[PDB]
Amino acid sequence: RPSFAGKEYSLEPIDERTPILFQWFEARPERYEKGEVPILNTEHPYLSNIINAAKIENERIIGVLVDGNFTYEQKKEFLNLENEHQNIAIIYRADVDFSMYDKKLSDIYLENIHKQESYPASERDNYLLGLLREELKNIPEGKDSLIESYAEKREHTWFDFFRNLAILKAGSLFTETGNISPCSGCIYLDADMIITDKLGVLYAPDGIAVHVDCNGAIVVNRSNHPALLAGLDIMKSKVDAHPYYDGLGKGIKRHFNYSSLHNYNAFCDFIEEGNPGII
Repeated sequence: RPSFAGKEYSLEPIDERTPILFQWFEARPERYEKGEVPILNTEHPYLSNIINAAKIENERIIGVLVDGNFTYEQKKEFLNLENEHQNIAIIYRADVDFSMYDKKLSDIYLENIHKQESYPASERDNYLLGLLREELKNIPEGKDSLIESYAEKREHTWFDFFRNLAILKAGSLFTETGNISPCSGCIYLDADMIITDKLGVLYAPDGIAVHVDCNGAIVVNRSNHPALLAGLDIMKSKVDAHPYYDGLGKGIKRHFNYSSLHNYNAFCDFIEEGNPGII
């Protein structure tokens, strides 16, 4: 049985019923010519990979979590794609309930402000405290929300933050639209990946495996997997908190009790996600 940091874990299976999830967060949808689904499809055949995956895995649902200021015409191009390939679900980030994961931005800053203020004045770190208080004061009115603050960003931490939250939701991300249980896992794939014939059943230590760093893939055997909740917990306590490096990497590392005493190549070997069907 799989083991790491001295502790043993079961190799949990991920059903052939498990949905597959892609993500496309588009900061300039107005660059796409009229009549095209606003997913990059050049050199980078992301829209083709997604369509191909839904072709191959005919017994699964292939979701694409999308976000960006898409026009009426682009939204109708999405519905046309759903109507062609009838196992592709286009899920808009703004229609998803993420409320169970949120936390006020002010409480994250306040908890860190209080932590720094509790050191004796000779060690206090007043420059950091000045940076923290300025961030607390500049929280926009009515947007005192960890999730809302990432919803309005438009660079790659926008994508990264909601990738983590989508995999937390896993099966429940699909069922809360309109087969799959809210408690089932998901297979998250980067859009640059090509499936070459079906995946079958997957196996993951403690129900999670990843092909990512700390061509990505994350697989979980259930929603609200504890290794992703560990990363959420860092997003809720650490002001800097990068969604990828902290919300994904450090979280999964902390869940498995990884430390500087361990070998990253051993950890990687232990958590790795590989399949011969995925190029």
